Amino acid sequence: GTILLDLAPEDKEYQSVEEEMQSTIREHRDGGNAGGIFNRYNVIRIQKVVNKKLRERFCHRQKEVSEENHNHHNERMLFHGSPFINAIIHKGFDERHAGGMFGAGIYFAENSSKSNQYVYGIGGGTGCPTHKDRSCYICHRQMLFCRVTLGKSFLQFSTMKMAHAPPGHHSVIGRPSVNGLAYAEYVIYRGEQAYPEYLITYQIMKP
Ligand SMILES: Cn1ncnc1[C@H]1c2n[nH]c(=O)c3cc(F)cc(c23)N[C@@H]1c1ccc(F)cc1
Ligand SMILES: [Zn+2]
Repeated sequence: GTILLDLAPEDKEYQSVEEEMQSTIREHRDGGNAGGIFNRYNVIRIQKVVNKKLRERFCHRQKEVSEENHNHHNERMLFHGSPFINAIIHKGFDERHAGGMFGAGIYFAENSSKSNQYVYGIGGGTGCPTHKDRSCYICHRQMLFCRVTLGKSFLQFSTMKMAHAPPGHHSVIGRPSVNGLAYAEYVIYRGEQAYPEYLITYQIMKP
């Protein structure tokens, strides 16, 4: 099954992942309601996720997408927050579990703070299980930093609800715009198009 390999804080790989997590924090339109109020995280640990079966499905799909995109799979490393991270690291992403702006897909953010708004559910739900606080500064949260095969992407500023990527395409990118999205989002419609590469355990920090 799945093996988690702990990254040391002195490793350049650990440092690269933390830097991407910290530097992509942005100012949210809800004032912190969903994800909590913070300017930085406290990273507890970063683990590499190893799953032979998930890797095989991912690599198989990556080759199909590369062939349909002029031999370029076009991967991006993107964040994913979910109260179901334990199932994802064992079973992978599953599009069958997909109100989304781009329809029935699997969603990722390039801004870690956007994925953080989803760690405890839509709008943060009732927050951490122990204290029922969306802004809990004690409980450890988890998010994934994933390899996402975008292939030939379809870029949009406004909502476009679909069941699958458009013909010939492999993903949908929602870009920010005035009167549109605040931050980008990336959507795939096949679970095998993402690999949950890193598992980050963290706390948000009180300003
Ligand atoms: C609530 N939910 N369930 C599965 N995926 C999600 C959300 C989501 N989860 N996780 C992320 O990191 C994320 C990063 C984004 F840029 C954008 C996202 C998400 N939108 C998703 C969304 C929001 C409302 C909705 F009705 C359906 C889907
Ligand atoms: Zn708590």
